[PDB]
Amino acid sequence: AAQTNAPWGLARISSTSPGTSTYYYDESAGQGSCVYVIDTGIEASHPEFEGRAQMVKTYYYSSRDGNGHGTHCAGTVGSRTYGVAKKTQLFGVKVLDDNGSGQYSTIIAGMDFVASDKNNRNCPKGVVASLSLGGGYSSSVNSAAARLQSSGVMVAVAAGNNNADARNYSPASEPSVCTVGASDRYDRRSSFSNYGSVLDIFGPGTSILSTWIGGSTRSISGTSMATPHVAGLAAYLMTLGKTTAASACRYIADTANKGDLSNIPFGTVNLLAYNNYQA
Ligand SMILES: [Ca+2]
Ligand SMILES: [Hg+2]
Ligand SMILES: [Hg+2]
Repeated sequence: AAQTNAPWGLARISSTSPGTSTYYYDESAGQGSCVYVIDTGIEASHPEFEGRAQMVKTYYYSSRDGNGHGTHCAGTVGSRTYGVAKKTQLFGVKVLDDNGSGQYSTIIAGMDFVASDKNNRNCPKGVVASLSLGGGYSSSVNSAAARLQSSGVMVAVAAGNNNADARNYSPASEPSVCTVGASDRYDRRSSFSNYGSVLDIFGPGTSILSTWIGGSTRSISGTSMATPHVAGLAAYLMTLGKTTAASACRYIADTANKGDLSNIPFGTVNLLAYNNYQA
């Protein structure tokens, strides 16, 4: 299939070269897989989700996304127009408050929750978890991510927006998970993107158009925007049977666009998510 005039990030992900505008992809579009979006929540009622989204857990008074970025993230994962895996199932887990904040304790609980909950869902093709959040190093937060990963869920997490080494950030510093850095339209590392040996891959994260609360759309930037591209790509490949939850991150890196990025400091991988689609 082909999506003309797609958002830059989607096109990038299906091209060996920057500057294209069509998103090529397999019609299967991730049907059969499930992506948990651990964020501020999801405006499930957004027409872009086509009823493929559901809230399954909140740690606050309401299950609603009063922030928007959670909706944005989910959109990049599997919205009709803005998503990578256009036919995936989305489950929102509200660990962050309407201000976009959350306590380590809550975030951990949210991870333990997905590990369990997945057992009651029908996701024949696999389970993914997308975590566009983080903070200062914590061994417990890291540990929670590792458990989730070991439970059979493909865990994708943002590298952080400090323009620093991701080693001092959690759950970014957890080696067993998939740490995602940001890239811009010109194949440059995103100015704010964290880097370091702990990163596994880069995805598009500068000026990302996607869904927003109130049934609208919005373009924002961050390693937070890149993460969902990877989570989406993972769901997509899983339904294709190319890879499993345990080896997805490595499969993505193996098959990535190599050496295309600029502004990549020595010691950081130079790999860009790539779907390798061939009509
Ligand atoms: Ca890793
Ligand atoms: Hg987000
Ligand atoms: Hg987002």
